[PDB]
Amino acid sequence: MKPYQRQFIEFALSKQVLKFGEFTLKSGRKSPYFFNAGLFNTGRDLALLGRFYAEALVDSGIEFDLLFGPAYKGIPIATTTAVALAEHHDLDLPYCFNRKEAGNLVGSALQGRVMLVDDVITAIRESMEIIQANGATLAGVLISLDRQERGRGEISAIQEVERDYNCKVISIITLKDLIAYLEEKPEMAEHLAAVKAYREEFGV
Amino acid sequence: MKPYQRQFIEFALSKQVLKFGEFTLKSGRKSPYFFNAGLFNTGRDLALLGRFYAEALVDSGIEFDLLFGPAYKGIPIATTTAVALAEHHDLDLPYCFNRKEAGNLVGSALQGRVMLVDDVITAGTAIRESMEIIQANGATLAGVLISLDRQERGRGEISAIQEVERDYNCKVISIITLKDLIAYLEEKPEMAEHLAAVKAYREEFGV
Repeated sequence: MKPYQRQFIEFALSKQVLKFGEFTLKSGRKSPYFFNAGLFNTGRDLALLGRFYAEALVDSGIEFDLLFGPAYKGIPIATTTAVALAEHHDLDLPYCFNRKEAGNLVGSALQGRVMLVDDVITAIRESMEIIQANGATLAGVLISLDRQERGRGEISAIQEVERDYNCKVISIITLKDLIAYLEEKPEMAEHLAAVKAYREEFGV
Repeated sequence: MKPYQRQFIEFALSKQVLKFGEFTLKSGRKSPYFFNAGLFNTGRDLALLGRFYAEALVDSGIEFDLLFGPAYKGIPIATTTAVALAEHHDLDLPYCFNRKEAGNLVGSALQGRVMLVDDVITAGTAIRESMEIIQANGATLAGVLISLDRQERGRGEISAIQEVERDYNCKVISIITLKDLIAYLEEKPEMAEHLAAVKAYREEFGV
């Protein structure tokens, strides 16, 4: 994997954003790992989070004119990603985010090719409606982890977003990266087996 | 003024946040200048803005445990200020913000001495909302930090910042004040007409 992907995994583990064990997802599915970015809740966590998103954006090669953060979780993420692009990649991007009621936008004018940044896709439909109503284009959606598993139907929730809004979704890391990481850790052999078994049953 | 205050004024001028001209405020007053912090609307703007807030906070000497940003405009301000404190001041601070309606909170637990950060303020429903949340959670308000204190009368005899302070016995600090804008305009011949207009406005409305 790329260095920023390895570092993001280690960062998430250290803050217990990423945890391996026996969990139940929103759906009710039994899952061998959990990812919850809410525990990125200090200035240092925010600083690093923005650098990871910024590195994933530059790595993707996608062209975009504006960074959009969905209310509410997307607002700090877009802010720190925009800072990191300016400080560490010499890229000065307009940013924008929505209010859930009234206009309904904060930041730069919503125009051009829009990169949406958010924590996960299991807020997004609401922000997509705003981007379309303003006549802007979707350059992409960047989230932290692509779990690469079926949603309620046969395709993943990410694939459903891609289909419904004709946009590419990219991620900082994927389930494949988690598995590659766990292969290097002998003490995590038990978790690796459980993750591979989960992928066999629910993976796409 | 301190160097970071002069640099903040230069920054606001460069991004058209600070404009000298003819304007009408929300109160109908006719002002010789306007300050619209919403025009700090790019990543580089956000990066620098956080660094100026962080410098004003450290320079204040006020001790605090958590940064709170009121929804919505305070959320990016608290975020970039927290980033700047961690990256440029070796200070790793919890942050928190509210959701406007179902208080409903995002981030670290709301407790300890809270520094509220926003772009501007005024005694009213918005600020009273943030303060009730802070007190409801059993936290202490260490202060409020804003970008510019216009130092002009509200509808009473005190300024909007004094209203917030005197009505709620809290400390408000600012990156710059009207006094600093006047000091910046001095001995710049190309701004002489604006200096006189600002000074005239202050004589009429300044507190």
